[PDB]
Formats: sequence, structure tokens, C-alpha cells
Amino acid sequence: ERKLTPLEHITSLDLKGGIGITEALRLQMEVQKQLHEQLEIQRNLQLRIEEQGKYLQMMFEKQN
Amino acid sequence: GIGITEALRLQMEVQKQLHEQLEIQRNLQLRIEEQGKYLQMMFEKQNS
Amino acid sequence: GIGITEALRLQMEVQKQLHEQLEIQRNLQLRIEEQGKYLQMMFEKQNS
Amino acid sequence: ERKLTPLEHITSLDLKGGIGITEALRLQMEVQKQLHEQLEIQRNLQLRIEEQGKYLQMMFEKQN
Ligand SMILES: [Mg+2]
Ligand SMILES: [Mg+2]
Repeated sequence: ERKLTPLEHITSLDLKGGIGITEALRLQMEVQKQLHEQLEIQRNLQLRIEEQGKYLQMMFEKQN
Repeated sequence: GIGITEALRLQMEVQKQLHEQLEIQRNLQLRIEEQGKYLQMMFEKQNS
Repeated sequence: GIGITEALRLQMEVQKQLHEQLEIQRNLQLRIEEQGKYLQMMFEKQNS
Repeated sequence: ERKLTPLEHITSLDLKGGIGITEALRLQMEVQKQLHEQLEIQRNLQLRIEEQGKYLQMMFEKQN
């Protein structure tokens, strides 16, 4: 729901003034920061999932 | 190993981090769309 | 460098791969929930 | 919309038969395969985003 700011929203009026390219580059930094963040959550997820795996496997073998 | 309690905490944390990626991915997708129409407006300028 | 055409293709590919993560993340989240209630049923057995 | 199969859906009747743990471990393999897939798309996304970045920056400097 975090909607675009005017600095992020590329309008036709922005193009008639020649700032569409700079607004597109602004989006580039933000997008690429949000890939890094969502990548960092990936590594965290993969680490939290991996320890549930150890816990569940350690109990499966308690039955055995 | 880890307790049953710690196992539920990891469980609660995993669910919220999934919800967090969903929200980040919705934001990131909204911004990819803007670059989409910019490229299109510059492409559609290129044809005409 | 890359053409304007290749730039639009990367654009179209990025949007679909985002849509694909959304669908994978919805599947993965549904399965995390099942482990959630299993742990809870085993936890709620542990109290009683 | 890819809903759980009965092999994936852990019921109370599964617990009364002692197969909840194995179904939970089945979920573990699938979840962890889907983290790897969503991680692989991350790397692909980060690489496709990075080349739009080069293209947009190379045009910003053409104006200059
Ligand atoms: Mg604007
Ligand atoms: Mg079942």
C-alpha cells in the first residue's frame, strides 16, 4: 500500500521536462535496495527453516 | 535440541518474514511497473 | 549497449518472475501453516 | 491455488495414527525446495535488474 511519491511517479509532464530518466534511475536504486532486503530475508528464512528441519528430524528419530 | 517453545517462535518468525517479503515484493513490483511505462513512453516515442 | 527492445524484454521478464515468486511464496506459506498447526497440536498435547 | 494434497494435509486422524511427524518432514523437503527456487529467481531478478541499470545509466550520460 506504500504508494509512489511524486518523485517516483513518472508522468508525461515529467517527460516534457526531461526528468523521466532521472526518476527512472531513482526507481533503480530503490528497486535494487529492495532486492537486497528481500534477499536478506531469504537467507534468514532459509536459516530458520533449516533449524525446524533439525528439530523435526531429531524427533522422528526419537520414535525410532 | 531446541525446545518445543523455540520451535514455535521460529514458526511465528517464519510466517511474519514471509508476510514481509510479500509486502516488499508488492512495493518492488509497483516500482518495476513505473519503469515499464517509462520505457514504453520512450519506445512509443521512438516509433513516432 | 542493449537495445530498447531488449530493455523491454528484460522488463517483461522481471514482471513475470515477480509474479512467479508471489505464487511460489503463496504455496510455501500455505505449507508453513501446516507445520504450524502440527507443532501446535503437539504443543497443545504437551500441556494436557 | 496449488492446494495441499492429503499427503501434505496433517489431520487429527493422521496424528492418531502417528504419521503427523512424517507428513511434517514431507512439508520440510517441499518448503526447502521452494526456498531454493525462490532464491534462484532472486539471483535472476538481481541480474536482470542490474542490466536495466546499465542501460538507463548509459542513456542518462548520453544526455550529458
Ligand atoms: Mg513526478
Ligand atoms: Mg493426510
